[PDB]
Formats: sequence, C-alpha cells, structure tokens
Amino acid sequence: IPLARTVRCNCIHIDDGPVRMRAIGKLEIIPASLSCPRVEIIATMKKNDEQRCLNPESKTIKNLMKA
Amino acid sequence: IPLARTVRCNCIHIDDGPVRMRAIGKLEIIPASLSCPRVEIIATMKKNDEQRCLNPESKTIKNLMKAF
Amino acid sequence: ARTVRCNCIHIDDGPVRMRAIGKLEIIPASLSCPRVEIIATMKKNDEQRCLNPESKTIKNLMKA
Amino acid sequence: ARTVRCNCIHIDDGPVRMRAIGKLEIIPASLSCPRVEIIATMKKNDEQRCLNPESKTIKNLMKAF
Repeated sequence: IPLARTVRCNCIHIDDGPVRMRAIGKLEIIPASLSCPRVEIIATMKKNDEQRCLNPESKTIKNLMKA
Repeated sequence: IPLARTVRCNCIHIDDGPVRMRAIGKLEIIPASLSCPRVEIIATMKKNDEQRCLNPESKTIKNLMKAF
Repeated sequence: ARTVRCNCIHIDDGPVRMRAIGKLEIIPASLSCPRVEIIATMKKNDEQRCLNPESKTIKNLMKA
Repeated sequence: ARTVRCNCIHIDDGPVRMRAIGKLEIIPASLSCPRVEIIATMKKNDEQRCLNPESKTIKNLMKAF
C-alpha cells in the first residue's frame, strides 16, 4: 500500500463474468514476476479462441485453477 | 492485449471480493489515463482505514458505482 | 437544531469536461453529512472542487 | 481409421521449483486427448516441457492460498 509502481503485464483489464472448464480451451497461468508483481490467468475460450484475463484473487477462479 | 505494455497504476491487485454501501467510508474513481489505460476504483472501507481495489468492469461494481 | 459539517462549502455547476478531471471522490451521506458529496481533482492545477450529485453533467459523467 | 492428438511426447516426473517456471499452459482433458496436459515454460532458455498433472511438485506448485 504505497504509490504507483510501474509494471509490465500481459493483462490490463480483468474479465469478471465467470465460467467453467467446459468453455475454456486453454488456461494460461503466469507466476508473479519482477515485472508483473501478480499472477496472470489467461483463458482461451473455444469460442473463437477469445482470450480473457481473469482475476487470480477470485474465489471461483482459485477453485477452477486448482483442478 | 497485442503484447505487454508498460503501465503505472495505483492498483496492482484487484479485490474482486463482494460488498455494498453500508460502510465504505469512501470510493475513489480515477478515469483511464495515459499512464493507466483503465479506470481504477479504490474503496476505503468504513472500518480500519483498509483500502480495496475494485474491478471497474464488475457488474456489481458498475451498479454499486452508478448509484453514487 | 438544523446542523451540518460537510467537506464542501462550495458547489460547482459550471459543466466540466470528462477529460479535465484527474480524480473523483464519492463520500456517501452520513449522519454528519446527510448529503452525498462528490469531490473532483481537476487535472489542471490539480484543484479540488465539489460537483452537484444531482447535476446532469454529473449523472452523464457518472457513466465513468 | 482413427487418430489421437496430445501435445506431450515426454512427461517430466523430475521435481521442479516454482522459481524456474515462466508459465503453465494447462489444457483440459479433451476427446482428442483423454487427459489434461500441463506444459511448463521454464524461465531458463524458455524451455517447454510437460509435467505430470498428478505429481506433487505440481500439486503443491498448484498455488492458491
């Protein structure tokens, strides 16, 4: 809880409306790094392979992730 | 996202947890800027000075917001 | 007794550009200030001012 | 006829630290690949390799606390 930290991440906007394994093609998890002090979760929906950034801090998201 | 863009924002982690307007001492809304290309919404919970970053794209949040 | 201890002593009405604001604060009604308050930090000079919650330039603006 | 298309040819059972992982691309069990595939891209050389979905170095690495 300081000021603005300059960061470099893939995800800028984080999609909210959840889903389930059924619709998700691939799930890409990216561990926290020096450039992006947070985990990034990018799902590719079989629906036109629409890529969506999810919130790793979200309960549902956590549930879906770990199996 | 065509790639990674260098960005400078107040919010790094978005508490996509729940809430509503009991408590919430204050709610800050920072329009999208050249430095952060998406609006930030910082809530200062009535209790304990604790600050939470809310997802501006969250239906609940857009509705909690469009309620002033 | 009619009493009030709010942050705003002055309420702006002069319409303001969506892009001229740097920050916006919404402090909801309380016993100490039964009225909602919206304080904007303008980009220019970073001057803080209060906008009318009831105003359209605001209701429209509130589609942030 | 018939056909089967999994991405993995080798399954790295050897341990691995979250430290050296760039990312995981977890692919859900499909009709074409009747199991889940977890491809890791090591930080080192950006090397890709498959890890066993049912291995501990993975389950504990499956971070969420």
